[PDB]
Amino acid sequence: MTLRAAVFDLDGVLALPAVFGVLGRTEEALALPRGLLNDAFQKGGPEGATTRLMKGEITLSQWIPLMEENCRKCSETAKVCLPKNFSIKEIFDKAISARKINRPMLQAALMLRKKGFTTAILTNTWLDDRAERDGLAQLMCELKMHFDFLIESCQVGMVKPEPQIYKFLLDTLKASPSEVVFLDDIGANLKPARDLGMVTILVQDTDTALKELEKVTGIQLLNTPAPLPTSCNPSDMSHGYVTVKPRVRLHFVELGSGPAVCLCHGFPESWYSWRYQIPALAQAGYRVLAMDMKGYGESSAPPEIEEYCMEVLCKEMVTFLDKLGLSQAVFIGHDWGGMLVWYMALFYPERVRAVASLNTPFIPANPNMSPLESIKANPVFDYQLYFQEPGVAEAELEQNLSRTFKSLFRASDESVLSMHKVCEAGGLFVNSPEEPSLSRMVTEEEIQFYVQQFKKSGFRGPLNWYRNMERNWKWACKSLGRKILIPALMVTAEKDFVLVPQMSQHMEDWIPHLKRGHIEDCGHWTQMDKPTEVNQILIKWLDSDARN
Amino acid sequence: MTLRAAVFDLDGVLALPAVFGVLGRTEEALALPRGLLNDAFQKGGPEGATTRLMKGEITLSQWIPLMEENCRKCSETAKVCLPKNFSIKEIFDKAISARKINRPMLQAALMLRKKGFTTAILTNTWLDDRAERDGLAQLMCELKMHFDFLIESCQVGMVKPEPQIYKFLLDTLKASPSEVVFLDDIGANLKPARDLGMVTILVQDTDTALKELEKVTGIQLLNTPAPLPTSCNPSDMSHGYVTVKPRVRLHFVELGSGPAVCLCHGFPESWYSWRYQIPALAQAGYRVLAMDMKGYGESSAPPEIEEYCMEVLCKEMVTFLDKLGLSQAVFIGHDWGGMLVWYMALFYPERVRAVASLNTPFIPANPNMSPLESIKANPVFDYQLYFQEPGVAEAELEQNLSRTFKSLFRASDESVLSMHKVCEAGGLFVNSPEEPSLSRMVTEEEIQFYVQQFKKSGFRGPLNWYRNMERNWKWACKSLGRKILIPALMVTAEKDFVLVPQMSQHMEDWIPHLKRGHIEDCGHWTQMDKPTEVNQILIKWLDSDARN
Ligand SMILES: COc1cc(CC(=O)N2CCC(NC(=O)NCc3ccc(OC(F)(F)F)cc3)CC2)cc(OC)c1
Ligand SMILES: COc1cc(CC(=O)N2CCC(NC(=O)NCc3ccc(OC(F)(F)F)cc3)CC2)cc(OC)c1
Ligand SMILES: [Mg+2]
Ligand SMILES: [Mg+2]
Repeated sequence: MTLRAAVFDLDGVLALPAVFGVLGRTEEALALPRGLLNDAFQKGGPEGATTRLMKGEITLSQWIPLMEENCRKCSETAKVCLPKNFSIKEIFDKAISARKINRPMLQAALMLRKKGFTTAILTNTWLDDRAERDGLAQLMCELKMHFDFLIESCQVGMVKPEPQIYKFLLDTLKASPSEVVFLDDIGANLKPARDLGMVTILVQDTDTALKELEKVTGIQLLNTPAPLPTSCNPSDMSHGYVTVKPRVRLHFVELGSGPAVCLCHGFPESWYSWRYQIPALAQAGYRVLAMDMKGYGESSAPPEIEEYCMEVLCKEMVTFLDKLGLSQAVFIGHDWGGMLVWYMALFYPERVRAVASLNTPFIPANPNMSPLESIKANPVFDYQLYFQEPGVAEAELEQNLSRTFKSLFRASDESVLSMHKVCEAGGLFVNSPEEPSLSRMVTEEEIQFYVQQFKKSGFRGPLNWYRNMERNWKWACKSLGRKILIPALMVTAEKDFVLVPQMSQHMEDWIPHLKRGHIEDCGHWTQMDKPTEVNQILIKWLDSDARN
Repeated sequence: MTLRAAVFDLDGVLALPAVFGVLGRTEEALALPRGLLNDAFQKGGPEGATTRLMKGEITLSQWIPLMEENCRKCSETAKVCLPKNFSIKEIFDKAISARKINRPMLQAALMLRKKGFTTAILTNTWLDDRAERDGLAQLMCELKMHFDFLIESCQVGMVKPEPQIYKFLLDTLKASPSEVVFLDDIGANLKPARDLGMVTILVQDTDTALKELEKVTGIQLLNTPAPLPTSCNPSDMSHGYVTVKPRVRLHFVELGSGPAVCLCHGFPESWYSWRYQIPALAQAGYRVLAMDMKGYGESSAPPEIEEYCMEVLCKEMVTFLDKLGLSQAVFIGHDWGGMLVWYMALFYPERVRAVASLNTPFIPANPNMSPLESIKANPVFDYQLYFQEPGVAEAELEQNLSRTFKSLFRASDESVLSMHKVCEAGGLFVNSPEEPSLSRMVTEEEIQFYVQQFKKSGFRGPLNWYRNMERNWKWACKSLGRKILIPALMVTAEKDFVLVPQMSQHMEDWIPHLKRGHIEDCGHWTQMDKPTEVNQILIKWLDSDARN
């Protein structure tokens, strides 16, 4: 009785404008009799060319000549002449290409699945072997990924509105008719579903159909708050492993095609910290490589400290590119990752297409001051001195992993940590709760992912990033005569109280053509705090500075 | 005393023409005093702009203005006027871009390393932050991969001919001066090496220098037979894992950037069977995904037979693309892989940029004949009936893995197997040696790689590809009304006595625009038999039919 599944037509529902709507305009534009194109499209009914195409018996390219002959046949009976320019191939290329995802509809399908619905796309479609077929493929992938099932007439050999396909749908959904709502823009397609007893919504305009669907499901789908960007399910990702030297292999996650964009997380994070950027960046036309940095996750975590100086970390990233066969990548870092990407740009500009850092400014080494002196001359960096002694901070951070990340991963108005009193107090969590509340930015499940990751190797490796102050300083001094002249983006976050925006104020002295982004009401954990804003800044910058 | 290391200069030795040679012509072309450009380039000596650039103190972009001022200063002392068009940036862009690998030199370095030499590149070079820097990066990667060490003045802060860099070289090589031969096109660079006592060759013309190097090493480097293409070292590859459904994950190897090219091996092979194509295809501008097919290697090998029908195999390849975020890939198959790629093109043309098969023709299902009847009506396919009974062929093939692959992987003039008497004789190796000789196509090490791979899961999974004759037939019949109209390449091999070229003779009936390649004196194992010819055919076809 209570709905438990939602089925969406594609053309005219999830994807607008519908092909019929474009063809309708094509008829007018070309001064053809009203409906002639639709007549030709449907000639023969169940036994005609278009039903054979929709059942997969023939390909779209095979079907164009038949469509052409139907159009001639139709114009002849109508005592009209088709234009000299008449091309079914061009007409459908246009129509197919004009079709965009109906975002309010997709987001309602997503909301329904979030609340426990099985969702499916049921569409009459064709095997597309046009030279331009990649466009449609990209559209289906982007929709496909958000649904439990994609049922295509041409893969199952059945078409709407044949009753057999709705029985196939119901068996695929493992649900009974009255448990399913089906949305289609063609009433003929609803009749058989209605017969079986499933709820049907005839989609004329999206918002009316969404109101009907809100009513029958009891879920608010119209006027919902803005949803977060698509996240990553770890077990659905492609996982990559590259041995950069004996005993040291880098793990990374890969999604998308196009120019390589390597994401480098900070302390104490993971490739998963980019989970909101990976699908967006892949969707925007990039090949994203989200890495578990050295010391983290499934990446090797040797115990020696000097394995984590910036010079060794940067050479390994370079080896990573070599072994993957990438002459270049865009490097996008956050926190310690942002520091690493700056030095990638300073020491290996030929391998860096463009560099972006979130939060972490480029601070040139001061040759007249030991890095220890400078750290001591900033109370907010006091916690770093606490990280110096091997084993001390490891023991506090490894004691209760859930508490560690629940205490760390918090929005600016939820913090339970005072980074400036750490040494004095003898610890990072000294005056922090034993069972902190779950921040709004994270779910218990996301927390548990990080917990599982850091069970592999703990915090030794990740803390070792802090234990090469002098080594990094000596190496960084070698670059004091350089400038960064490749495309470069600095993104500041208003409420990062450690890496404050002001820290970046002098960066243009070393990066003259630096581009900037700013995110308001954003704490240190920028990617999960303001994912939608990050993705907009990053994607805009990529398209203007990293793509050709 | 006996040489054990070889050191190669880059500019003028491994890479031609040298930059000085282009600049020399630029001087003439622009009617400048002879040597003025070289004067400006060198002004200041150890303390001038170019030495700072070569030591990494500044970047190339920072160095252009200084070079410009040196050129003005030089033309002024020479009482000449630089042209109105004068641009150091353009002059060096041209020179850098004109530089190609000196293939006879690289191949001698490769031959030397094959015979046990430690090889290194020692070059004065710069940090390249030009907009065009990707060109140089690609050049270094392609050379880099063939050498034990790349020593760049700008990464080590030392330049030829300073004696310190040759002591750094010697320590990097772990060798003593008289054990090393050093080749450079600038005599000033040889003097310090000679001082230490290492053999030096002044490279004026490549062949003279190669004769000198043949003499001192005792190895023939000039007029050597054609070398095989670059192969793959498994532990140097990026390894990818994609879960396509519960219990089933696909393993693949990834190299290169550009359009995705998925390689699908046959029975009983491995991603490694493409080892000669992967680097070539990556080098040609493609992102290669060499897969361990379902049942093989590090890919899952469920025991049930129907997990290996073509329909399930093809859907999983599609899921593989979805989870990697590729709307399309080029599919290049061999043997059973070639059959799979044809059906990828028949059932998922929108996901297939282009399809190529080696050896395996597209044979449309005969709806009036059970596949068993047709197999029985060809003596050469008799071995397939032997593969039908679960466990029988597994036991013979798994008994001695070394013998299995030494018996299988053989050139046409080395065969020890009679595929037409298999059932009668009761086995594939019945009348074959217990310790077969090593074919010329493979090394003992390559054999052992396959041995290790098939220890993971044995032959059940791979043999199950043969055990869905009826299932595959019923599914293939659904496509009998289709044509393959995407870009398509059929490559035949003259001496494949199972998959004979004649088998493909009718393919144009179903693939009208089919392109063809033919390889003479080539047996069934086409990729390792004629790797150089495969790579030429494939790469030519890719550039004309899969790239935009
Ligand atoms: C290394 O020495 C320096 C570093 C800099 C700047 C710089 O590159 N950094 C990046 C790498 C480090 N980041 C880090 O420790 N982040 C971890 C973290 C942040 C906030 C947290 O708090 C909360 F959870 F969010 F609430 C909790 C944990 C230091 C900053 C400048 C300089 O001199 C001017 C010296
Ligand atoms: C499936 O039924 C069929 C298949 C076809 C053609 C086709 O697609 N094939 C590809 C898949 C199979 N390849 C295979 O078994 N290769 C293994 C192998 C080859 C040579 C060997 O010998 C030596 F080692 F090289 F010496 C040893 C092992 C059968 C051929 C046509 C058809 O009907 C017309 C029916
Ligand atoms: Mg529709
Ligand atoms: Mg030189």
